[PDB]
Amino acid sequence: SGFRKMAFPSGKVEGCMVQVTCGTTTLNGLWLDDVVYCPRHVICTSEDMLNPNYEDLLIRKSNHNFLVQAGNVQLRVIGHSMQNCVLKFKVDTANPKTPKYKFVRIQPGQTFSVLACYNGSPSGVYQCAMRPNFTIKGSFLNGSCGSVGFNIDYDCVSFCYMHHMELPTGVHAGTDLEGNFYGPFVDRQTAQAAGTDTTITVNVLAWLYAAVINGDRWFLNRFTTTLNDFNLVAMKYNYEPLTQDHVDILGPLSAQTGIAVLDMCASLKELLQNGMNGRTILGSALLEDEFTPFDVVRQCSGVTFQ
Amino acid sequence: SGFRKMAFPSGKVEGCMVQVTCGTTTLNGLWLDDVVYCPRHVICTSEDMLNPNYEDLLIRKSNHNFLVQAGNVQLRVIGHSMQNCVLKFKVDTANPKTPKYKFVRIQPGQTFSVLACYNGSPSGVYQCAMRPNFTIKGSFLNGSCGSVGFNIDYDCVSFCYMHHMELPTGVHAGTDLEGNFYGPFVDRQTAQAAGTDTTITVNVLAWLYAAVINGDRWFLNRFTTTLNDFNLVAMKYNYEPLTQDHVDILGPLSAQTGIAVLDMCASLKELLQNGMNGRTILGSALLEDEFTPFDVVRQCSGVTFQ
Repeated sequence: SGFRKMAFPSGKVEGCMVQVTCGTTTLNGLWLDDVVYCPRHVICTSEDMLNPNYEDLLIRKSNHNFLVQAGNVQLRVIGHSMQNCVLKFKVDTANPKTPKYKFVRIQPGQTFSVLACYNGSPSGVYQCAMRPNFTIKGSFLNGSCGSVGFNIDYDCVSFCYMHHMELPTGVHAGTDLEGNFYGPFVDRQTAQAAGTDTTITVNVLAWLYAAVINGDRWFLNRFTTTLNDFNLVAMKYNYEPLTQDHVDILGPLSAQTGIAVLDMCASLKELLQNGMNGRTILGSALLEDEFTPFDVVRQCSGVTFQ
Repeated sequence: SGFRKMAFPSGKVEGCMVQVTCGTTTLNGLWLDDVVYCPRHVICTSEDMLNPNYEDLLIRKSNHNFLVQAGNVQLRVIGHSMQNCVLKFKVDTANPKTPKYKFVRIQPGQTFSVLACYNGSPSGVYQCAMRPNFTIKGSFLNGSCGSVGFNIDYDCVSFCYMHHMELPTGVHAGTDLEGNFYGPFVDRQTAQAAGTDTTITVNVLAWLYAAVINGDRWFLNRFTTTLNDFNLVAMKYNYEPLTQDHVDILGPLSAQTGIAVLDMCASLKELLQNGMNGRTILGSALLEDEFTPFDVVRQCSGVTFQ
């Protein structure tokens, strides 16, 4: 038993991290088959990022201006192209560590693991969520750009995130592996508005179910509610609205615990209106929204990968 | 910027996890050079666990009574031996994936990454602390035994923990890689008492320094205290005593932030008696004690490994 914020094992991703250098700028790239992917602002100086013309900056660059290093190995660059906000390098050698992989654009509220990297070398792994306003609250210092987020299904790595930007507010923004930003952000050093950040309601409910499975039950109440009644409360507390698709996803947890989804919504409603009275749930004094219903099921059945 | 509970990259350890079966009981083992390590209770049935005589139970067994699977390949056991509470299996093949490694017995309050495993396959990775009462609060379902905890220093994996036991209270207990239990626990399915758990004070202070570095400063004040009066308040709230060794450890964080250790303790003293109201620190409503001072420095300067 017990419940932890768990990341996927990162071995398959470590073998794809490389260092990309262009002039004075070095950041992380992703080496799969014979292509290397990296944020396009590798071609920028600090002064360029205030207002970069990426097409005009890239035209000054040839294949040999890009230094791609995998461990101690130099890769030979034999072609380059810009796809949205990522650069793709055709190299001499296919990565022999290439796992089975897919590229995926995830939805707000989904979770993924982040392998934070500096100079092509892994530093740490953690789990996090795509917020409803398409930012993530990560841990990224200077040089972490090009670090990637992923999920794993058995033997297949689903890449869903490449880090590009810290916003002046301190939250983080990036792209999918086709180089399209999540959200309205651009790769430019300017003030950029993220939306109001709301709480991922279906995830909070999944974690309440996890709590009941682990013996933590003080918040279960004598009330029920309706979807429309709950959503009126949800809107007041900046919770995302709950839909029947969400109720359906929670089905298996409902069946295991014997607690109907609308009954657990009434417990959540009462927690939103009355607070937690200084009490804790699964060791947390706040309502946690970084576990998907799938995350909760995985942890409570012990699903592996290798 | 940003601050997260990061685990070490787990690739070096994933390549050492095997599956060990003995009759009806399967758990995880660690394959280093030509040896597989695993908990000795793999030779127990559920009934045996109530009162095992391990020497007698092991004598009933021979080198071929053991069943070691690595991925799909079967390993050939040519020998076995019992070192304290671990079994040492001599196999035919040295693990070609053996990393540079060390066995280490850690101290209470130190932290490590756990690779949670089932049937020899990694499921997830998370960071945790050895509590002052020598338990850990992990996420361990049936079959996770033999999962290991580790740290990484550049290129050398320091193995410090192997999971053995879930206590009746739902916390976890295990050994070092020589098979000596942390704490007063034994590999027998009985009621077992763990000490009163205290909060790791030096870690809470480290995390407050992390919060300042990251722009969260509201809890600061121009009060003070000496070491001796802080400790009067410290327990009274079940906090571990602070020693000069601890003040010395926090020196570099003190120098980076311009906040004297004793002044940070005076901020903690104030926090313990009035709470945090509805206010948070680094997104948390409680005081966090699973970051060591070394953890904070690692994350804030971006130390890599590869």
